[PDB]
Amino acid sequence: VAQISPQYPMFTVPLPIPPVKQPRLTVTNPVNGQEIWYYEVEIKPFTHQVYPDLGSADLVGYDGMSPGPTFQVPRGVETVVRFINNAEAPNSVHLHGSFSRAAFDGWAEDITEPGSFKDYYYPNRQSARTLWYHDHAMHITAENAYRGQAGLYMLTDPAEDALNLPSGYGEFDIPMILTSKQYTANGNLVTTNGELNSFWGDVIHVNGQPWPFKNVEPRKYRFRFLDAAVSRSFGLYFADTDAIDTRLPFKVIASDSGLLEHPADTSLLYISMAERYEVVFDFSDYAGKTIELRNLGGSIGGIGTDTDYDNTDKVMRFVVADDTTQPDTSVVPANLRDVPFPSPTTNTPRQFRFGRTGPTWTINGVAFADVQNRLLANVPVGTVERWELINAGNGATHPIHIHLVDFKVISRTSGNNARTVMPYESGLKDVVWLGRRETVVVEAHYAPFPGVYMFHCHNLIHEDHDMMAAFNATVLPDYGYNATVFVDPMEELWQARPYELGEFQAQSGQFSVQAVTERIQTMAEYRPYAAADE
Ligand SMILES: *[C@@H]1O[C@H](CO)[C@@H](O[C@@H]2O[C@H](CO)[C@@H](O[C@@H]3O[C@H](CO)[C@@H](O)[C@H](O)[C@@H]3O)[C@H](O)[C@H]2NC(C)=O)[C@H](O)[C@H]1NC(C)=O
Ligand SMILES: *[C@@H]1O[C@H](CO)[C@@H](O[C@@H]2O[C@H](CO)[C@@H](O[C@@H]3O[C@H](CO)[C@@H](O)[C@H](O)[C@@H]3O)[C@H](O)[C@H]2NC(C)=O)[C@H](O)[C@H]1NC(C)=O
Ligand SMILES: [Cu+2]
Ligand SMILES: [Cu+2]
Ligand SMILES: [Cu+2]
Ligand SMILES: [Cu+2]
Ligand SMILES: [K+]
Ligand code: NA
Repeated sequence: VAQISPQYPMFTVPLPIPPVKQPRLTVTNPVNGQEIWYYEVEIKPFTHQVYPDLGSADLVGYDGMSPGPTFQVPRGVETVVRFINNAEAPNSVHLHGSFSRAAFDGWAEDITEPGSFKDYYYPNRQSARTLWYHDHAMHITAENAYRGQAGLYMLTDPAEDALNLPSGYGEFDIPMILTSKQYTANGNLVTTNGELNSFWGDVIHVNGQPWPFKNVEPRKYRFRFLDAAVSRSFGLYFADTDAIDTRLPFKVIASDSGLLEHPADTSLLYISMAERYEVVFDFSDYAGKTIELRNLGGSIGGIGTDTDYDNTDKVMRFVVADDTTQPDTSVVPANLRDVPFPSPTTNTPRQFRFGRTGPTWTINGVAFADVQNRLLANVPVGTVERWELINAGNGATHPIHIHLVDFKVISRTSGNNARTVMPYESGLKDVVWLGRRETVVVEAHYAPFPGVYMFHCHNLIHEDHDMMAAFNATVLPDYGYNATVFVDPMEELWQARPYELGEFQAQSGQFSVQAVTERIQTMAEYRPYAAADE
């Protein structure tokens, strides 16, 4: 249907690459003698000139940019991030893909008010993967994410680096953060506020830029796809502009939780909100050609319900040079890793129905606001469970996300006989797309940390109104590991604290080296991640 947003100069602006975020300090952990990397991120308003001949757009971002800066963290290095609210509305930061403790996970009620900060303590122990950090504040997640609060967080491993995949952040390893928004006649954003169905957007962005281009050499690139959109799901394919409907082969090498067992040879990649897939595309057969990254129409080929607009079939263009300036020393091995699948279970699956209760998006008829009814499962730590995730309806779709865990996709059924499990769903995931009339069974090890955690649809409009619930990963009273201060996301020890902007700017008072060192060393003495030690 007709584009609503003003006409944009398609494929004229280079793909931006978010800068790498550097830590301010390293603090010695008195428990293990190891360095903890400490970072400061300032959430603040800013403007950006999106449309060259109109006015600017009003954004609110991590470090006053969108996307937020990219984290690059080696496995085995703990991190503390001080997220400072210098904005207009509350925030709650979630590191999506991290088995963080409950009070460091972005629980939707665990908010930071403007004029406060919160210290988040992250483990960085899981398999190498593409994580992302984003806002999660109750009922305002869609607008906070839409206006800029999302960024990438790469967890690295020298063992994965030994596979010799295309490498170098911004060189041959390229972030591909997808969003879908709508602009006013004078080039500002159309707010998501008021939307209760879905906010599709008619302008496709990569790394915050509408319909960009990038100059590439005729060789292999690693692309890290993230769907950070409010409500748009995608069916991605590549085509030569000389044959714009002919899909070009590529390889999927990783899903939400890390590498697949083997690369999946693919010409069409379904990707829904909060999913990450890493692709290697080989431009060597396309020297001197322009390759367009495109998006399926027909509501993602009948899997979705999304509205399609005049230019939502287009993502970006790659302009391929005639030769390389350096040899392509990269490869995609046929064997990537032994995926650490959970033990199979015989426990009858738990059922969760994603639908509506009057106008509200619900789980088993419950809204997250309903404190009394929203705790839908008690799961003893160490248990494996199958969850049967049911979309009975034809009128919407739901990418379901479970915090804490990685899971195996066991099965997909479709009431439209449309598809089953996709080859790139063969590994470990933390989001799974329930297309029209789809039921998916997932299998997860509820481990290794006890606490109250969220699960929800990741369509941010559904999520806010109000399709989210909780589970409790439970332990007995003789379980140790300081569990009594780590199970409750609202535990007073880990709450947000007020700050004065002068002290932040001067790096004085509670931002002094001495004050930060004492705070982080005190936090480290509680040993939040010890139950994951190997
Ligand atoms: C989620 O699960 C955790 C358990 O993994 C629940 O925490 C446990 O709650 C019980 C009952 O409140 C606590 O036992 C109580 O201890 C107090 C203090 O000694 C005592 O006065 C009571 O008679 C009772 O024995 C237990 O200590 C606590 N465990 C931990 C590790 O903190 C938690 O309540 C569940 N959360 C929700 C929201 O249901
Ligand atoms: C659970 O969390 C508590 C509280 O953070 C941990 O207890 C703390 O353990 C630290 C060691 O990191 C104790 O510090 C000690 O200070 C004394 C001097 O006062 C010094 O001689 C020792 O060498 C050490 O530095 C700290 O006092 C202690 N605090 C309390 C209130 O007990 C505890 O280890 C954690 N337990 C687990 C199972 O994680
Ligand atoms: Cu998320
Ligand atoms: Cu998450
Ligand atoms: Cu949904
Ligand atoms: Cu969540
Ligand atoms: K140090
Ligand atoms: Na595979």
